[PDB]
Amino acid sequence: GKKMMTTDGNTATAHVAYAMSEVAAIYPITPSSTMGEEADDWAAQGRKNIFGQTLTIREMQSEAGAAGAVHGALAAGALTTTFTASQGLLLMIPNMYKISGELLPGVFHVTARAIAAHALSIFGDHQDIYAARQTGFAMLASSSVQEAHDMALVAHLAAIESNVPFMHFFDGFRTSHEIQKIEVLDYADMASLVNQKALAEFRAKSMNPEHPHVRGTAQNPDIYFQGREAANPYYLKVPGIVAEYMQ
Amino acid sequence: GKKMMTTDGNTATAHVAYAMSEVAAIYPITPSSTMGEEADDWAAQGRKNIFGQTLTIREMQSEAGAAGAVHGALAAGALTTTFTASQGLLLMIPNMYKISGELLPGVFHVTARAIAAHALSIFGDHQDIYAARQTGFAMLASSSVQEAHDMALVAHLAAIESNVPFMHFFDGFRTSHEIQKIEVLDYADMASLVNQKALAEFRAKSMNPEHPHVRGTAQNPDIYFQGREAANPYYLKVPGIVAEYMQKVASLTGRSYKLFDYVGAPDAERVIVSMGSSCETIEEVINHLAAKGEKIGLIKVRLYRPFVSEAFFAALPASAKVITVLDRTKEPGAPGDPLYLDVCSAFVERGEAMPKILAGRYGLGSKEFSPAMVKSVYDNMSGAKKNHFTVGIEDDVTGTSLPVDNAFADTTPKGTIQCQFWGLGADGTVGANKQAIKIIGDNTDLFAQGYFSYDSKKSGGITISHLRFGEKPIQSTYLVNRADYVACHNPAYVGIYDILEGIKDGGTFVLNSPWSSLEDMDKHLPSGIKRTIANKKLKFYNIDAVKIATDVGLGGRINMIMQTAFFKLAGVLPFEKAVDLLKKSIHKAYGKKGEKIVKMNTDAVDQAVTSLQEFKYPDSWKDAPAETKAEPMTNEFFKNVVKPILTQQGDKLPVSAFEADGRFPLGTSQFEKRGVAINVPQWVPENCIQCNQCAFVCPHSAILPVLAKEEELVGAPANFTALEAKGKELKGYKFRIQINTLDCMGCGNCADICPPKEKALVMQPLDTQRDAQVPNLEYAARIPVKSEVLPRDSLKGSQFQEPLMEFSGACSGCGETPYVRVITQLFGERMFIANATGCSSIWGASAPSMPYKTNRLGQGPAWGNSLFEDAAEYGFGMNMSMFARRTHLADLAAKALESDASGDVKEALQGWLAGKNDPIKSKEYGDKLKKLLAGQKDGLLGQIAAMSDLYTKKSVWIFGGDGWAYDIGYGGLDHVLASGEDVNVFVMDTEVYSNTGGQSSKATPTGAVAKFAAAGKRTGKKDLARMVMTYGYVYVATVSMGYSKQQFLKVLKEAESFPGPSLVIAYATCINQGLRKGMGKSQDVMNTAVKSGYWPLFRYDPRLAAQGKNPFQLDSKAPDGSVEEFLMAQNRFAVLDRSFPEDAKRLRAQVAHELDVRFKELEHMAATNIFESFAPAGGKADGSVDFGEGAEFCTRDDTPMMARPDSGEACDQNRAGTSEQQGDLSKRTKK
Amino acid sequence: KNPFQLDSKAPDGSVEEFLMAQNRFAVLDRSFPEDAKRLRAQVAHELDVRFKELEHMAATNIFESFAPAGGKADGSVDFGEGAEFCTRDDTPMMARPDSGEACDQNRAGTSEQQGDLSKRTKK
Amino acid sequence: SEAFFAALPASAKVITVLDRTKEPGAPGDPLYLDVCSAFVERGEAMPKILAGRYGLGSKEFS
Amino acid sequence: YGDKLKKLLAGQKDGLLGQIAAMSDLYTKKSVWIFGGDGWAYDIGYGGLDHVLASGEDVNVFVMDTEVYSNTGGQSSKATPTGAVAKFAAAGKRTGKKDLARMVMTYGYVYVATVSMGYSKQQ
Ligand SMILES: Cc1ncc(C[n+]2csc(CCOP(=O)(O)OP(=O)(O)O)c2C)c(N)n1
Ligand SMILES: Cc1ncc(C[n+]2csc(CCOP(=O)(O)OP(=O)(O)O)c2C)c(N)n1
Ligand code: SF4
Ligand code: SF4
Ligand code: SF4
Ligand SMILES: [Ca+2]
Ligand SMILES: [Cl-]
Ligand SMILES: [Cl-]
Ligand SMILES: [Mg+2]
Ligand SMILES: [Mg+2]
Repeated sequence: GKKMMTTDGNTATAHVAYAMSEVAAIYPITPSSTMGEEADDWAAQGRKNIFGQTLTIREMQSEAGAAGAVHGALAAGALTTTFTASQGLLLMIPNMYKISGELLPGVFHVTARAIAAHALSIFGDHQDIYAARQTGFAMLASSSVQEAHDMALVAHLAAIESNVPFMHFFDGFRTSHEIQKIEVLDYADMASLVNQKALAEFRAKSMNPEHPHVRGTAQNPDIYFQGREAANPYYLKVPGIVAEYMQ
Repeated sequence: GKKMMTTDGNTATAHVAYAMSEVAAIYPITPSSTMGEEADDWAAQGRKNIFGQTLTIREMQSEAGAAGAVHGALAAGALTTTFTASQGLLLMIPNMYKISGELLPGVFHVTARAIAAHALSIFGDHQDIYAARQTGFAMLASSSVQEAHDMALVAHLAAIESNVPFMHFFDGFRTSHEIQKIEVLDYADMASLVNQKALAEFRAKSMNPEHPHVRGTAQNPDIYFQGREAANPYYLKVPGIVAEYMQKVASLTGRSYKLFDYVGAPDAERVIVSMGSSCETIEEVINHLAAKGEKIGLIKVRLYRPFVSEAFFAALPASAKVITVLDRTKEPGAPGDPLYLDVCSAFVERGEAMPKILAGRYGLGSKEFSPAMVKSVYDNMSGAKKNHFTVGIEDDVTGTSLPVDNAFADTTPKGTIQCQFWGLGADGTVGANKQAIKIIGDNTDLFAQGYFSYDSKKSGGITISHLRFGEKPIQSTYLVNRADYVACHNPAYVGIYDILEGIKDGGTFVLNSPWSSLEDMDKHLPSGIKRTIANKKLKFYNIDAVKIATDVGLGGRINMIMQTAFFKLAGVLPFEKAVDLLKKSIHKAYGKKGEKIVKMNTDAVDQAVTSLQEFKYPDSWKDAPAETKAEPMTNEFFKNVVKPILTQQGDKLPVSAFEADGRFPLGTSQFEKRGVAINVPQWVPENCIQCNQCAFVCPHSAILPVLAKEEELVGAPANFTALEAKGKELKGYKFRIQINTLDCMGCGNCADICPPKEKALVMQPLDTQRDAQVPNLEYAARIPVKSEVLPRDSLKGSQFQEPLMEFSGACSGCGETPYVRVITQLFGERMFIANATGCSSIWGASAPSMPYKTNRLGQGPAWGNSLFEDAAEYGFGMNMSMFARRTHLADLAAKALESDASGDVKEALQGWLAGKNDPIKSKEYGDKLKKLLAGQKDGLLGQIAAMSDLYTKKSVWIFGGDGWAYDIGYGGLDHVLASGEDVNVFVMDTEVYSNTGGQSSKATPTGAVAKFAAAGKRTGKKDLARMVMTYGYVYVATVSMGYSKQQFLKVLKEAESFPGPSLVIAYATCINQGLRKGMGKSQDVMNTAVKSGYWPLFRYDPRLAAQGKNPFQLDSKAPDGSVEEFLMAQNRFAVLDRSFPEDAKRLRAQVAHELDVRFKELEHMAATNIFESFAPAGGKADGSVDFGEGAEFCTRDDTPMMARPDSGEACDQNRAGTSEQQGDLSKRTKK
Repeated sequence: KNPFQLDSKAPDGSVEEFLMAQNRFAVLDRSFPEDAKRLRAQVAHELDVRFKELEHMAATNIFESFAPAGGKADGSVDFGEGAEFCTRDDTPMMARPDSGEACDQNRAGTSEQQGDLSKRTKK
Repeated sequence: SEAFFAALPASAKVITVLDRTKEPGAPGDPLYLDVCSAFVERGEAMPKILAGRYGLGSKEFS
Repeated sequence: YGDKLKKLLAGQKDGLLGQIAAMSDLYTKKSVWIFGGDGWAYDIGYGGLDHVLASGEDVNVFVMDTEVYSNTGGQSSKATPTGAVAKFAAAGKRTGKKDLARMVMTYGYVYVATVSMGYSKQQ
């Protein structure tokens, strides 16, 4: 079903992120802090995600740490998400290359915020998200509180089916803190859109000593290039998948 | 003024960086490490910069720390520089925005290297520098060793005058490690080009309390945008500044450059736009093809940022009809790569002629970019005009690759001599080639080029040297493919590698082998080589280098002999002068000790010159009989992927041969069987006491204990000698220590510690053991491992378990691998491993060799390397997933208990729920559930059935070196241990950054010599163990296999079973430490490490505290006074004694003092009655509360940072005073 | 002399009031009294033990010396200089301008094992 | 690019690409560069393309 | 002496004395301070703080411990004590306060101290 509620971009997004994730490794940074805190509150109130479980949330020592933990959780077969922006997003860049390089369905929700240069600013612009455009993450933008809810859902669904990580972003403050009356979807409806076979395949290919594999090898000039191009088929399908889920 | 010099890109740019800098904040990372190390040597040697000062160099904990320090130094008015690459550069990005944002004249010298995505790569490409293109740094590229020097100078000069920081970059390895004879400027000349007025302004605007200012303010929407645009004028001027300095430097060097430079036909119709080393090869091809009438050209990009379209067009022929932009990177999903997008913008903004523009990708991770490939690119422009293509690979999955015709003719200038050398690691080939380059370059007018390809294998690895000499400049930035001279310094290569590939007709082929007679040669030399030598009329030379070396007294060392062969047969110099020059250098070099050493080498040359006679072969070789295929049985994957790669054919594997996510299967090292040991152990059953200590200690799992029953030895080979198994539980079994001679590395640790005075293990030549032991190992390998007879965690019993990490590429005698192998024998089947980058990730997972394997049930360590800095967090994430998913399983189990599931299922579910986090019980009941629910796909029972790989409690381990644990990953390690979660951290402390070249780490001890501690480290070893013990709830212990294997096993079980965080620090010997008597003494050194008191053993167990007992337990005894001999037995300490006896004495005494005080401290800890013994845990419940709920005063401020959905209620903001003060005021103003 | 000096005194027993006078502790007592009670008692235990440790540190006679700096000496030496066996591997990571010289790579056993084999073979 | 053009009116003669960022020294900001490449690859009509920067640090965009 | 040099070399613009004259803002020994909250010192900047202290150089670190990430909205840090309620510790933090002071004291060559204005301004 649908529900008419008045909230900001942060909460609209957290609403979806909570439902679609099993694990969340986080670190606070304005103006994305609200999402992680809302998530922690809901987990305490016993809110269940689409799997009927409360979200597993842990705070790290920094965003670099949060990104490493997100990478680990995904590698070990858990749907994972995080919330960040600006300086924090920059610290996640190294792991973003790894997350996309290993084709993991992670979803980063980012409140687009300025980068500290001649001065620091907690306000909105796309400096941070553009700084991560080469990481290999799909990037989906929402331009309103209502769109934040909708795109957040598309991002999770598309990440799961495509195996390509997604960065859903909306303007810091201008959208993250703007309050609007919008309609959200019940968690049951979100669950009905999940590609269950893709999800099961994600778990089957994950790290597990019962059926191990090696990831993160070191490669010489003889094969690195071919290995880097092997993921092309997946990126080629991303657009169609996003389009289909929007529908 | 100037001066010639043969060096590599790293050294060429460090030469400039040192002169132009006052401060350098650094961190090591391949392939830029050399720059920092050269700078440190020069500072110590007394080298001064342009200010007459020694460079102030400091090493940080990571590149993030280095960038921060660079920022601070610049802000404080000091000219600063740093050297980095790849992962390192990424960590500097945040500070780069600040450095450029504050208009500071910093200069970063970067060896462009690939970024770790599907896999890690230390090789060259532009993925890293493109990642920082939006930071605001000006970006200047050099395409050759000579250019690296010139551009480095321009960058420094331009940064100072423009106030915009620069990133000078050149290709990792392809330029950074390529050797060339070049010309460098004196420091005085560099100093004369500095803009003194700008420099003075830099000092005056810098941070200083006598004329302070505020920097790094926080700004609101009202002024931020304006502040960001205020630097526009500075960026508009940097291009002109760079152009002016290129001209000023040119007035001194004679080498001119422009922001964009064009080469080729002035009326070119097809043009390539490229950047970096590829430009040299492209220009070489253009000179060759243009001479044949082809209208082709190339635009070389020097200044990438800022990108000046005007300068780009100034270099573009108006006749160009097709242009292809080559990008050495890959940005998935982008409409095009960086350089291509910039060029496209130039044409759209110009709004005039619109040539056809194509985008091409090349050279990722140093992939070859040869003349043939360049030909493909030009041909594409006159043919199919494929866009967004790749070149250098066969993309049979998406078809984006251009076909490459390797029949393309050699394009090197006339007179160029090209040589290839196939050597075995440690045989001196590389060193000799480098000396040859120096000698020839210093005594002739010839340009010289050197490039070396190494092996991922650390010991007994193969090296291939590529050298070129010519009368014309050498622009061949690609491997030699058609050599005039080919030398094979290892006879073993003759049958496994295609050594004569591409050799020119009439070329010279020198071979090092004892096959002098024509019968022996025909016997060992393969038909393929015979035919090639015959058909190409090759001047074939064979020399028994080993025999000559031994005869002259050089103990069989062949380096001097093969050096003579090159100088006499290469054809680069007239024989007479060659031998003369060689001998002169033999006096230059060596000569150190008695004239004897000099004479031996002199005689070696003379004897060599005489023996170097053309081996005459029969014309019958024209068609020698091709042999068959004696290839043993192996995996489909090994024969189709790893073998081809191991035989240096990896480049021929198409994209379809790899997994999209980069994963590799476990156990591929099982079939390598390299056989590179010189000597291996021979078991002597008459003296064996069946203790299994030899198998326990092996760094490569080359010893297989065999416990078999009579019926199992029926078909056993005649020499499969077995003893009556000693022990009461082994009554009836036969025992045998089977040596795996082909996987053995010949270190000698096993034989060194074998208990009996009359050794049961004796080292013997590999050739005297292989014929008998190879079939024996195969037979033994088929005998079921008896893992149930003895306790899995007992010394002897652990070796009756399947080792799940074997035959890795670790050095012979490595001190890290024995520990890991044993850990897998205790928890292997259920462990996750988050491995930090370092030696353990290198011997652990260098493609295509995977040493980790599965047991007989297909279970094995799930291994992964994220980054160097995040190992703990990565592992913490794996633990989080398991917590979440197993909690989900438990939820379903509980639900199933309140359903109509059968009695048997409920019993098992109940049992599993009760033993959920118990390794034994979770498996016991999980296994019952796997049977009971087999085939179930419906409802609740179906979901539970699908989660079978979650039934048994898993063991999450985080493996890492001291560099990771004490330095770069310490912040994350600390947080993860502080979390209280169930993870196990195993630190292999080598007391230095081993894999990168032995740099000092905070784990390095006082007085130890290592890079950046070349006078002996002057700060003590960081006490990681004691710091972590301050938490009280983290299990902490130290181990040393050599001292006590029992204590080690005890620690492993205690640490792993602890229901919280565990940290185990192990003493790992390493070649960098320079063990005087050999790595085969590792166990003995580990033993002394503890006995001397240097490395005390102890355990800190929180569960003892929970039961009123002292958690700290000391496992070793007070120092026995042997520390002095312990230290002097290692070169890392001994070298200091030989070089600086005064300081060495004092430093070794300081060490003796440190361990004395530390042991006493540990003793007090073990006797204290002070420790926490409160509730283990419990609680949590359901619900939470906000910290501000019901507060009497405002709990949040009026800032946008604290604003939340529910904030905004009225509250007392503390502007009216205290509650009492307000009450009193109310009472006083009653009214 | 002992570097550690304690400037305050043993817990005076006012911690309970100290904690309850702050909402960050008091709010938990109102919402989860059971847990709050345990956690406040745990804090008191933690500080009791920590103060005792600090007292020990102040009474100890076990400690190292101290020297700000001094030495360095104009010069340096590579850790591999004069080593009996190779100190660097065959990897491109350890490759340096001056690397490449022959050395014993530990594939023939220890110094004594090698010397013994020579003796046992001679010929 | 195909989806971008599917949303572009054939009648468009002038196009302004607004980027909410600043990459010092770049020939243009990210979105502008992507759009330029789209037109270059199409090889057809080339309307005038303009680049504009706005909204840094929540600057009003009214 | 720096102040004497400022007077004696006033106007000096040429040669060696001119160079020394232009460096007067370097005459007096400066005091380098690093200011940060507990989140910085105990969490995100800890690895850096640890390394800088281990260096043995003359720097001064002053940590204002509010036992929470204050500016961002009161999130828990490793400096947050047992039982304190903060964001991500909404049921009372269940791990004790990290002992940064004792960890740094293990080096032996770093000066470490704790202060509390309300207890003693003199200390
Ligand atoms: C961010 C980053 N900086 C630097 C490096 C280079 N690097 C990789 S491993 C390593 C040293 C590892 O030392 P250690 O942790 O002691 O392990 P060892 O090789 O001694 O076993 C260095 C400097 C990197 N990969 N990533
Ligand atoms: C890389 C990065 N991550 C997160 C932030 C957001 N942030 C800025 S300050 C801060 C907390 C400050 O806490 P503390 O150090 O205790 O100081 P206090 O405000 O309490 O005095 C956080 C989470 C940031 N600016 N940069
Ligand atoms: S010599 Fe070394 S590698 Fe060989 S079996 Fe013995 S311990 Fe293992
Ligand atoms: S170490 Fe020696 S005595 Fe012990 S099992 Fe091995 S060969 Fe036998
Ligand atoms: S730790 Fe040392 S001995 Fe082991 S592989 Fe690394 S460099 Fe070699
Ligand atoms: Ca544990
Ligand atoms: Cl913030
Ligand atoms: Cl490296
Ligand atoms: Mg190490
Ligand atoms: Mg604080």
